[PDB]
Amino acid sequence: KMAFTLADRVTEEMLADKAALVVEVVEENYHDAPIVGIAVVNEHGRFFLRPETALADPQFVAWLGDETKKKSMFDSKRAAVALKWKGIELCGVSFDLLLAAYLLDPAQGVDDVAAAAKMKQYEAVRPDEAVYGKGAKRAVPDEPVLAEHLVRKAAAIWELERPFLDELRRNEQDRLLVELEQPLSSILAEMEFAGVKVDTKRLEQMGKELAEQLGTVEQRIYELAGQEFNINSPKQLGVILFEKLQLPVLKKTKTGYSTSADVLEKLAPYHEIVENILHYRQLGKLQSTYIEGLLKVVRPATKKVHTIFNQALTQTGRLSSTEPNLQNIPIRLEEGRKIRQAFVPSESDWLIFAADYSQIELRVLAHIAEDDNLMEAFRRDLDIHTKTAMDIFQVSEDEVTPNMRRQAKAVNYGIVYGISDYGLAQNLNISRKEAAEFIERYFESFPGVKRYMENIVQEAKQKGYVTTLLHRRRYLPDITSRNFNVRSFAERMAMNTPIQGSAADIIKKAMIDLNARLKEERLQAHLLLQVHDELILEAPKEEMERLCRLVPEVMEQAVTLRVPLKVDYHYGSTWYDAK
DNA sequence: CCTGACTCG
DNA sequence: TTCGAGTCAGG
Repeated sequence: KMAFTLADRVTEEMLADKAALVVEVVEENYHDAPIVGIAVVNEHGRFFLRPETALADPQFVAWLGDETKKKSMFDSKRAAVALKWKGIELCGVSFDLLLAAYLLDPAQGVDDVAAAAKMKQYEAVRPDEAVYGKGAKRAVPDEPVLAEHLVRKAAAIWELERPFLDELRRNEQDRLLVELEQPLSSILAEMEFAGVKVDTKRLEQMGKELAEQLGTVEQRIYELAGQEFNINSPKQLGVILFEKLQLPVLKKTKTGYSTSADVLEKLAPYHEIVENILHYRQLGKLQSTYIEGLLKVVRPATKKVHTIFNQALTQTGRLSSTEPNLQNIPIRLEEGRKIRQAFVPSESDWLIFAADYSQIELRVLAHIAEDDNLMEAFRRDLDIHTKTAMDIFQVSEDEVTPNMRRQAKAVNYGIVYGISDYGLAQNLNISRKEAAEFIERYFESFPGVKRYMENIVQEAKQKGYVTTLLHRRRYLPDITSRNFNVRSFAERMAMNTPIQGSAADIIKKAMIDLNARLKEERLQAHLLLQVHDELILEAPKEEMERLCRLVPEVMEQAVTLRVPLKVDYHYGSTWYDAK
């Protein structure tokens, strides 16, 4: 039972200086999406307002934009961005229930108020999916029903604020919420709304040339196979490779023969077709995802793409990026890398500026493990891959070949991801006996790291969770499973999450610090993207000199570790050229 | 819808 | 039998 006022005009008591606020955007992608209703709960009552009314009411808009009028919300970024597309500013958000729930336990996958309410046994609100339905049945219900849902969500936020803040504090996560994630949410809202401009003429031309090349590679594959088939079908491909051409079966999955890139690479001594097939699938992914998929989400009038950074999704503390994902744009092979030529500045005589942390996960490892030998390598800035090579190959620096260094690189990151000798041998296509020795030698060379890996798994067993530098947590209830596979997965998460998660913490704080500096110096430069360990900005060309100093300094100084942090940077006329 | 394959950190 | 994401085509 819950009384509320279904209001048809705004009143003074609706504008109190503390309220739970709901600004409901039901489309998953909130860019330029309709606002279907509004609810306010405060000391004076519970109210529902129509958007057309309240959003045209100068007093309500003033209240929204007034920083001293504090609002508690769930997913404030969604409301903030949807409001931006209507030219309205939302300020004063002092508590975000989505982010609070996310910090308390990312595993719960909270993405509606009812799901957060569940964490505190609060049942006086329905799941969104219950009210709106799913798939083709999805629809906004009749006003009375909508109104009650929005009011119940606001009522829930109102009552849940203190219980959530109280638990965050005993978890040592209250500052993580209010000083890191909540400020970052506003910064991400700005980035999403600004968007990134795309050179569609260039993308469309690339797509036309790619179609041509696909056709050619395709026919060559059929010629080598002696038959036509669907190359994009791992099932049909498997019949061609392992039945028709009788190539060895190196791996099976639950569904059948594996045709993974790793397997096809290993088959190259048997038949040249596998190299053609790998190329074809590369080209096809470029076409389908980064040409076609990208062109579908460009807003035709402004030629911008507006990603959504999911801030409350990953288990480690990272962001993700969707519709489109701008955190997986090709870079490692030159053919794919050219896609980046189509990401351009939003203004004339602006440039793209890209700054990345060098080896942040390995530096975080050095810090947390307190390994003398690894800390000293970074403190002296020795090449960490060449150093590991000297140890795992047992040679002097002058004897380290480029291939040995590449193998050591694989050992250095593999350790951070819990690699076994099997995985390392498969990765490097080397002897498993050898791979096991690489690992044995690594741990003899970096005994602090070995101790850290043992200790963190013990900590996980004892506490039930692991923590990052800035007190993010991930629970690991499988860490004591009797099942080898299940327990092993949890142990590798114990090892890896504090590293990936602490690196996430660091770059998040850098974004907040950087944004502060940019505004302080009245620079026009602004953030466009974050890609886990790098930040991409655009700015008028005049500001490059300043950014060359400002951006890396702010990023290097974000946190102080037991080793230095290092940032590299580049700028140019497109994302491609900022290299 | 899931699986597996390509993409990034 | 190396971690964490999103999108795509095929089935």
